[PDB]
Amino acid sequence: RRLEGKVAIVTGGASGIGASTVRLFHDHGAKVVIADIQDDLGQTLADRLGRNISYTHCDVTDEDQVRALVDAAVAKHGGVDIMFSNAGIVEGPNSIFDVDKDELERLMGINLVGAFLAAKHAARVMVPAKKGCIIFTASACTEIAGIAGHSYTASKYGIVGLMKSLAVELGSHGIRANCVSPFGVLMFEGIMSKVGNLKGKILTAEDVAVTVLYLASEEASYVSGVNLLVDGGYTVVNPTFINVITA
Amino acid sequence: RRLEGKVAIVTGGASGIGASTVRLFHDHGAKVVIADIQDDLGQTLADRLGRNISYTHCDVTDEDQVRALVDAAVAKHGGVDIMFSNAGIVEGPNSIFDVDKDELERLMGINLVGAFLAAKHAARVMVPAKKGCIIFTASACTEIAGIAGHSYTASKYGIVGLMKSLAVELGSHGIRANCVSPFGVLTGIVPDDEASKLMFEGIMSKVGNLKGKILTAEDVAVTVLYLASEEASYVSGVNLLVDGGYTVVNPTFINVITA
Amino acid sequence: RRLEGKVAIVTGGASGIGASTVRLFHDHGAKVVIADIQDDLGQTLADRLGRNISYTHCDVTDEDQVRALVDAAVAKHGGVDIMFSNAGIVEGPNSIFDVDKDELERLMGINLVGAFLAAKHAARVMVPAKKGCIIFTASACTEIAGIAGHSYTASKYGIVGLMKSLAVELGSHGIRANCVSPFGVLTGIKLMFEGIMSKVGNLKGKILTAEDVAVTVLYLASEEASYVSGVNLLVDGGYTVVNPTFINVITA
Amino acid sequence: RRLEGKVAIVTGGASGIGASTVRLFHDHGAKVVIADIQDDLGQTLADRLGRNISYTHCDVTDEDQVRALVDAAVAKHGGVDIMFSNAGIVEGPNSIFDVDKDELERLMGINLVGAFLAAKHAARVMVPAKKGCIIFTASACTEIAGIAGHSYTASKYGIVGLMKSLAVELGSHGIRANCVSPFGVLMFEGIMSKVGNLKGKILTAEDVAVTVLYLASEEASYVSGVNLLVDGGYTVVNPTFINVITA
Ligand SMILES: NC(=O)c1ccc[n+]([C@@H]2O[C@H](COP(=O)([O-])OP(=O)(O)OC[C@H]3O[C@@H](n4cnc5c(N)ncnc54)[C@H](O)[C@@H]3O)[C@@H](O)[C@H]2O)c1
Ligand SMILES: [Cl-]
Ligand SMILES: [Cl-]
Repeated sequence: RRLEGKVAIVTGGASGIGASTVRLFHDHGAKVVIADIQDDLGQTLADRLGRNISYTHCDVTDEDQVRALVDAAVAKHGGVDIMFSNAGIVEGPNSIFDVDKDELERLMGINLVGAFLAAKHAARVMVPAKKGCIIFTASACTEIAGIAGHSYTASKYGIVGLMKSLAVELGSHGIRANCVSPFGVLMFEGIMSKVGNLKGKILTAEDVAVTVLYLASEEASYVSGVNLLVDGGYTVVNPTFINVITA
Repeated sequence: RRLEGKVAIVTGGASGIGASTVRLFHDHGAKVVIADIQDDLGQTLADRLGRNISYTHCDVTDEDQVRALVDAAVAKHGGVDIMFSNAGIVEGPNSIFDVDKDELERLMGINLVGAFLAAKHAARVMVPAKKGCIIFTASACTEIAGIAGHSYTASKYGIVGLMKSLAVELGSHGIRANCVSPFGVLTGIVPDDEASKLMFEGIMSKVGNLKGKILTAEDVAVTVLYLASEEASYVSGVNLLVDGGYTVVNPTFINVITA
Repeated sequence: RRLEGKVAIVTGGASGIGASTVRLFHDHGAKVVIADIQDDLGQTLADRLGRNISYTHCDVTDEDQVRALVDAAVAKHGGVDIMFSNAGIVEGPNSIFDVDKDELERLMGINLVGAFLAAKHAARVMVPAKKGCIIFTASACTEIAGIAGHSYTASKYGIVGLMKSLAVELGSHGIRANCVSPFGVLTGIKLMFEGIMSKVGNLKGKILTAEDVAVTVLYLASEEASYVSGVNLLVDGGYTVVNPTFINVITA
Repeated sequence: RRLEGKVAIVTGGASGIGASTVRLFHDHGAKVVIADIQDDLGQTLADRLGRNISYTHCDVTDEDQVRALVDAAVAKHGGVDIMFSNAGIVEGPNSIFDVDKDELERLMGINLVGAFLAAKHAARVMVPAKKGCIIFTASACTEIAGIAGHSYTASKYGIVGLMKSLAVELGSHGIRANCVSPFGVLMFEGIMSKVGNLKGKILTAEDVAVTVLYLASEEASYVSGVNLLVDGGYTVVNPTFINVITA
């Protein structure tokens, strides 16, 4: 009901948060182009959900695959309303001595260059429509340390800067750019229930997906430039002091 | 719908943003008690809105009125799910030479002390329930200067500090706390002249970064609905700006070089 | 001697951070008016330091006392170059059920209302001179929760907002306004406290004292920061940038 | 003389802000290794200044040169106290349609990958010394839009993220990590005087160097994790609104 008639591309959408966002976008009447490099998962999901969900293989590090992905969406569906640049790779907390220059440049290619390209070509076709919404997947590590590795946090910080620069530029054309910075997805929930600030609730892929839905829906028509954290308050506190003197 | 069976108290709900949230919360099936000091506006709206909408006069600077507001709401409905601490007064851009120690202490009492009290007694009844959501109305001036007066911006900065410390404290009980920072909504700030309205909105469209839509009270209401909905079940500690990116840009540099 | 010929007023300057900044400003050649309400401590410091240090009793809650403080500094010294609004009262981490409306309004008067007044009358004499620097004492609690109480946290946040609008307004007259946000709970803290320092401080091997915070104010007030305005400069050893819970549960 | 006996490496130190910091570091009694790829400027500068200023050519995108830059510096002077990771390239305000994947990757290598490497090998040799300070040159564009290009802005956000996670990790070894984010230093002064928020004063390289001196001095012994802006308040205001309502 909320996304009726809208066309959304979700890179990295064959699995996890992107797949949860694809299904929820499908439930709200959006035509969704699943983009990923896991072709069996992507094709299986796009067929199971039905006629308005297609799949397109797209390694986001190849600008030509990306340009073609958006161009196939405009030809097939008339245009692109939503670009959910979610394709990335994740590393947990590490040390600066664990950073390998080739691993670093690879992560930067998927995480930062991939977001750059997915934005450029979403912007390429959105600008003439004088409509459009771009949502990147950052990470809660954009507002606190100790929950991701050095290469990962820096790539996600760069997405936030890209998101704000796109919000100002594409704002003149009625186009919004936003981030969602989730906290903990990929025994594991027991560890999450111990570290979360907001106790009781566990963070799931749909939880992040319904937040992307908000940012992409007309309900957030005036939300732009925003890196919306979904962390249950994890990033606003350093409990070390309180633990040493109250526990 | 999204708020069905939930009980929300909305301070400042007799006009503007608070009233738009009352109507929207009402449309989504919540029991809503309008809390305000404009008694004609507040009472008439709650009666016209219907059965699930009550009114309670409450000057938020008076802790006894605030304690009573929540206590009678708990008696009427069993508990409080949502507290939208929205009551406030606004100052436009001014000079530090215009601040009068009384006008400042008055501004602080309504905006910041009211925010503390509305949260204190909302937590009083929410903590035992192990459930609840508290939402404060801050201001876009909490992330940029040049769009509000000194006392007003300082009160809203203090609301943000309060929101984040409540997010940590009440988080142990499954209770969420968040802010909304709107950017110039046509409201009880602006008088009722259609002229005074079209001019406020027209300049807001000029100064706005995101062109092609105007920001209204209902737009802010739908974000409060999001923040209070279970759809934001893991969103806490956040000051969500609704400004179309106004606070992320200083266009002076680019303007000077397009000569 | 970085403050040669400069005249600085330091509210709350009879003790702690304010006293360390008065001494350091004195060492750098500034004429300093100590402003406080601890008259025993306040007068003793201004006399012991020497000829360029006077004292002026001033409750920052009283606009007439503060208006006199600035007017006396102008009378004795020609003008005001630096206003260090340091006067405040402190709360550690607490619960919102511990907040008393009268105690809240008292803290707000000293911490926030006082900062406004010291700025209004510092601006009063700085603007016609088309120069001046106003520095507030905020707190590291302005960037993280859990290291100050609700009332204290909100008052220092309000100082940060006040500082930024003054930075915009007073910038047009060549006047800079900045905050310093120390890690107050850890400043100048026995083997109990030494154990707590190692556990809670992020930058290990070092300790924060009042003298350390004074030199950051010296930096912020000197000409070394001629283009530094609008800044909330933390002196916290990086405490506010990390939530170590996650790695802690998974390293055990 | 605040830096007596301290050893500083300054990448990008043959010109601009890096050269200004080299001279000031020289005046405060530091041994400085000028690191740059402008060999004529860099070698001439290191010779003019004297005994305590040497030169080392170093492309920061080449980890082997960077690993060598630190190792030759430790060999010559005993250790590295200050690492001023200043080497970078600049992009002005532009459009997302102007970003070319190869220019994007080139800028990213110099600005961000250089920052990772320069910190990694400074961290390599600082950690055993249980002392040390790393200072990155970020940018005012990390706190406001409209004053730099998309690729540059994202690279500088990434430096800030790197700095924050390094501040947490290397803090355990008594090592500090901070940024400096200057505004307009790289006809011209009239534009700066009318775009600046703090009127009456103009920002120069000498100004940024003394802020770097502060951050590198022991006067800042408990400052870590900070991105210190030197912008005269430019990033804290959007004056568009007040302009329209004043005349
Ligand atoms: N309208 C804008 O442009 C804008 C922009 C940013 C932030 N805000 C914030 O939105 C908040 C809500 O105000 P609004 O914009 O909806 O205008 P409004 O005047 O229409 O509504 C504010 C309500 O608070 C009530 N109020 C004043 N003092 C009170 C007290 N002691 N106790 C209880 N209620 C009291 C008023 O009666 C009013 O019904 C304000 O706190 C304001 O700071 C507004
Ligand atoms: Cl009324
Ligand atoms: Cl900002």
